[PDB]
Amino acid sequence: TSFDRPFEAARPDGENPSAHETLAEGGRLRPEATYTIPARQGRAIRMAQGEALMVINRDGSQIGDFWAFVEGDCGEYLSMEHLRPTLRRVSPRPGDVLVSNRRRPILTLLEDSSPGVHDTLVASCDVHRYAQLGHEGYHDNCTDNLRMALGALGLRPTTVPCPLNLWMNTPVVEGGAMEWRPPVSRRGDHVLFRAELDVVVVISCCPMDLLPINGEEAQPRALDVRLRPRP
Amino acid sequence: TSFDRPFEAARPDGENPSAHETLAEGGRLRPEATYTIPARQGRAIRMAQGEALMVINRDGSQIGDFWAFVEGDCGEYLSMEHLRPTLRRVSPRPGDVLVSNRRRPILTLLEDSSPGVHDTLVASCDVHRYAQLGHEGYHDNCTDNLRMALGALGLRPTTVPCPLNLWMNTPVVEGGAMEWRPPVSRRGDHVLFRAELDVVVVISCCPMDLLPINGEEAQPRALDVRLRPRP
Ligand SMILES: [Cl-]
Ligand SMILES: [Cl-]
Ligand SMILES: [Mg+2]
Ligand SMILES: [Mg+2]
Ligand SMILES: [Zn+2]
Ligand SMILES: [Zn+2]
Repeated sequence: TSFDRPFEAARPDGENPSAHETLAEGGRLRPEATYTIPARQGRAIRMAQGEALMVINRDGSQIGDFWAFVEGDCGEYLSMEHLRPTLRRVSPRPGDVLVSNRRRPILTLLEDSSPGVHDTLVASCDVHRYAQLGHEGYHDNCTDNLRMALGALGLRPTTVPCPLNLWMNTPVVEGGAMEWRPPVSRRGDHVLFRAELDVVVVISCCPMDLLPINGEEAQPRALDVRLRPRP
Repeated sequence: TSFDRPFEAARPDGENPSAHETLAEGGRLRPEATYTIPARQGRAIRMAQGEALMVINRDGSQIGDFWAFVEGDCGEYLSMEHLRPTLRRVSPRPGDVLVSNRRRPILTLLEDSSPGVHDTLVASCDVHRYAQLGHEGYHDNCTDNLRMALGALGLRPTTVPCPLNLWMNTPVVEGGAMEWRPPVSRRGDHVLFRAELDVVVVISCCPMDLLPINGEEAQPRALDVRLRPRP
């Protein structure tokens, strides 16, 4: 879309199967069954309050862009800029209550088998990022994956929140620069979240494949999820 | 508003003179004249592409919450989570082009007479923050100031972006904690921004007055602004 036209948080800039495939009807997963979010794509997952969701780094080096919205109101969402002052920390650890843009609990991070490195600072990739990196034509991207995954449940975001970039390792070094590093996750590492409200979670398997880190571009792969019922 | 009702980015939670007073008609300041944004309040300022805006820490210790929106489209705005990966830095320095949520230039930071400490990580204060700190009844807050200042020009935001928290000194220390510190600004310190598009800037003189740092609460004071014409 030409920049003379207004920005539209809900409008995808292109298409992939995220527009039409859902993990299960209504995003309501069967409990204790593993589902796979394909490489380069996003999916939405409904959770009832008290349920838990495992997100598993299936192949070990993949970044997962993670969002959560209140059921019935995409205008209230897990909010990185509210998360940080509430915890007085840049990124969450197991036991931390993660808040919405109303500063109320929306999720609790319960487990993290990795060394605990994640990024809360960086926007989701989008077509403008790929154009800036030299790419010709459409590139799959996390912002479009969010839009499509929500759209497949009949939902439209009114803003694109900052993702929680699961397993992304971009530390801030002395002097204020952000330094690209490879992930420190390993195959099978997981995080576990508990829903503190009824929510819609969205996860995008980031398709970034144009940024050499330590001599090699990322190679987009899938992520696994598994829902645990409320006891 | 009860949390059973949806979040509304444009709806103020209370009132102060920001709802009805503007610095000048339409936010169009007379060039090279100093205007004062009162303590605890916000104001909107229109800028044409190529104009510059000085923001002056009138009394020296005040935090200014700063936003910018594209003229004609509050859905496109100066975006902290896009600013950071574009600069590969946590906070901007003079010479840095600051981008919108479309990753295009919206402002350039031209000058900063302070030591250069600002925060891009923390949400604007809101009624929920003050309730969490123990406050009874309405408290002035930056999120409401944003809403009111835009409303006084006939504008309604569709999301509350993260502010740039001018002169806020909350460094991230080894281990990942954020540490409260007093500002390092001095009386008369300024920043200068150039508009790279026609924009609406909003500045809130943060009314935070309940958080003791180094034994003393902040004491909200005013901020000064001055517009420079396009040469
Ligand atoms: Cl766009
Ligand atoms: Cl609210
Ligand atoms: Mg190679
Ligand atoms: Mg005292
Ligand atoms: Zn991505
Ligand atoms: Zn404030």
